[PDB]
Amino acid sequence: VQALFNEISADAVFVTYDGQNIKKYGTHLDRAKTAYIPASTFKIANALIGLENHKATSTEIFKWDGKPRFFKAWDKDFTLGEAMQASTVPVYQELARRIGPSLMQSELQRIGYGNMQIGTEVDQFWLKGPLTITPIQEVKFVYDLAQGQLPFKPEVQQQVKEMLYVERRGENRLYAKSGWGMAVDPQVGWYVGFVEKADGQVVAFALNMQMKAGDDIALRKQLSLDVLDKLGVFHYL
Ligand SMILES: *C(=O)[C@@H]([C@@H]1N=C(C(=O)O)[C@@H](S[C@@H]2CN[C@H](C(=O)N(C)C)C2)[C@@H]1C)[C@@H](C)O
Repeated sequence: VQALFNEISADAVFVTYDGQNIKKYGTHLDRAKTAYIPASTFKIANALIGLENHKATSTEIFKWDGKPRFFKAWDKDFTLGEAMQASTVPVYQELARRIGPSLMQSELQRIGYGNMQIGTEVDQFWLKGPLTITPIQEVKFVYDLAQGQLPFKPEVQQQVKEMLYVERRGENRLYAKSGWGMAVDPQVGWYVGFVEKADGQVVAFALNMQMKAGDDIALRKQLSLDVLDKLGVFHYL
């Protein structure tokens, strides 16, 4: 497992949380206490705040306006769950604008997300600062989501949970959200979520690593599933 991490030149940390103990793995363990921009992983909080404050529903279709977006994959209609797995930023920037800077700021402070700072721009704060979060805060945030213990309505947490559902492996279920912050130096890579194992135990996780332009998109998820197999949390099918 240690040999897996330094097989790359990757500066990475992998955090796990079972509700009582944080475990750290990787090449750079101090990354777990270091704050980084959430990037696309903020969509979890964005979706929670939007649904809790009745600014959107999990069945609403955010239609494309016809203007080309940063990726052509984003040039289509999305629900919030579809936009979550596609990481469709323009759909969640529209959600952030429905929420507004003052409610977004008060809600992120209410739930204690990261450093609870958003600045002035309601559709940019998670992509270039000032909002930052540590990987330990990320594992605990998504672990609380898995248990329905976040300061949100129970049906709201359930809806966002199903928005993160990415794989069923027998009676085991993987929930995850990827992130790549490219508008910061250095670039940050996230892979955050939890596994609902067949025995009933929940294990949250968060990969956090340095990234650069050449990196393959699939590397973060590959690395996380690799480690999860080695940990015994999520064995390959
Ligand atoms: C969020 O961190 C940024 C987005 N995160 C991405 C990522 O984690 O892959 C990409 S999404 C990109 C286009 N859709 C593809 C995809 O996820 N699938 C085909 C499943 C990859 C994007 C950089 C966002 C802030 O730009």
